[PDB]
Amino acid sequence: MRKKFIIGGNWKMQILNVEEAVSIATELATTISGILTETVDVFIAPSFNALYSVGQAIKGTKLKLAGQNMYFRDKGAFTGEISPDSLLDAGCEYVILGHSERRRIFGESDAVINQKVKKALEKGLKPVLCIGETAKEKEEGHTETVLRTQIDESMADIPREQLNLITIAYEPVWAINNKFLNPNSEIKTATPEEAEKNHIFIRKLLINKFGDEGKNILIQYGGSMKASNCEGLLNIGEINGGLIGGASLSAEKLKPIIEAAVKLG
Amino acid sequence: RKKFIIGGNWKMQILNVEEAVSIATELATTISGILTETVDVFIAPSFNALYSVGQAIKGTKLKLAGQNMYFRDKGAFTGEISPDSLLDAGCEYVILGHSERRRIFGESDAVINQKVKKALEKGLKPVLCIGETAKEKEEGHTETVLRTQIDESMADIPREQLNLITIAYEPVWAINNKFLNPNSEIKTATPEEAEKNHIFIRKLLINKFGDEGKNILIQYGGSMKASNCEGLLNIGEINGGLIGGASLSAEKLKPIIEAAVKLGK
Repeated sequence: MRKKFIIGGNWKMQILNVEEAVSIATELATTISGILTETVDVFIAPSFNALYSVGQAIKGTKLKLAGQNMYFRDKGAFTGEISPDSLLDAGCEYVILGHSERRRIFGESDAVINQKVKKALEKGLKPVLCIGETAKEKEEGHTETVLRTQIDESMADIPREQLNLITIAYEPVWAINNKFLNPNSEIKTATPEEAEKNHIFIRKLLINKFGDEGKNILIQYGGSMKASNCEGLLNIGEINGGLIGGASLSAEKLKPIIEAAVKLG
Repeated sequence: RKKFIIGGNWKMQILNVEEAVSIATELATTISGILTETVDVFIAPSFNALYSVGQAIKGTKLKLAGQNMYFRDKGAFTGEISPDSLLDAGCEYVILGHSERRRIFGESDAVINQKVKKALEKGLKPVLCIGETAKEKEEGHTETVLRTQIDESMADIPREQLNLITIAYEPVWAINNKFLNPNSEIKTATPEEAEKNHIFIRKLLINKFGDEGKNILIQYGGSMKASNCEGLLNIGEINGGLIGGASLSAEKLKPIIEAAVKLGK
């Protein structure tokens, strides 16, 4: 009956050397060992170059490993792409898919992301499927249309018996202070009130499409989450974790977030 | 003595780190006994294996390459790999603008241009790939496509960094793939076509860069295997090969390396 949380750390392209990634990952695994995390899963997503060495270093700990992306085929002539099998080889248990940077900077479509989600489930990877609308989309009244389109098309044709492996992360891309992502629009403050609104909307969509299996899909908040605001956000009913950016780059920054999730479970 | 660079692009064909290390170790041993004074050999494993392969082949004659990278050192780029991560793994080369990146994953010349300049700033040797599709070739746009790729991918490169660049010409038009070449007859590539394109590329490089442009080696990036490598390497303006399937084993790659050595005496 206790609230479950997944705290995911997306290291993006911030940790460059394998030695540093392993050092941070080991320090985080050491820190969370003592925290009573029966109701809270914690993963980090290092860059591809460090996955294998990090997985070696944190094997047997409570810290889980994720890829930041993957291709939707197992092997072939895809220069620069990473196979789901390579994630598994490194010990990954999760994979982030459809992150707003993949969608909006690198042009990954819902159809491409849908293929990757289905592949991850086939491979036994737990996909963290990210969705979210830009400032122009929100200001022009398309928040609901965009999020529905992304759910419908990124999760097209998923076997219902595989749905329990899926986590959704909502990204309020409209709130990112980046004129590339949000060229011609005001950049508004991501409030907890907005976050609750969006998470309730996503829950209703998941219920409508999938019924009971849909109630069970955890929705991480993917806006900015740090020590100073994590308790307010994680206490919102339909927020069941966080996909964390800068605050996941050290155990010192991430520990208060994990502590808040544990307190609330 | 004619110089050659023989580059193995493993694409997404080798999934596990252990297999990547075993093949790389076998290849480093294979070439240790071959007199390769005028022939540089590199392999480009996938990102997950770079660090381990770099460890296994440190101090051998086998050089290491990345298949791609981003054009910033660090930042919020989920799924991207920094040039610093390539350097951390021991990479000396990086493949940039490979046809799969351009044509499947939509990398523009402006993006590839930033990657090339970044690679040079970092001291990496870029292998800049160019090439036209079957539609472009059939419409008579081969020269316009290659010139556009050369002008825009190489824009603003400092003349004194230019000796680090290798060009690889890809006859994408010959690739038996309807996604790349949807509405055109797919023709098999010939050495005579290869020579024509390589000579044209040489002319453009001398027109742009004078004597520095004569020195830029041009790899052939079409299908090169034991059975046809000697004929191709034998062509004046072909100074190596960017090798796909035949670089996945020492047995398949050694006769290409041996042909280049024979032609480099």
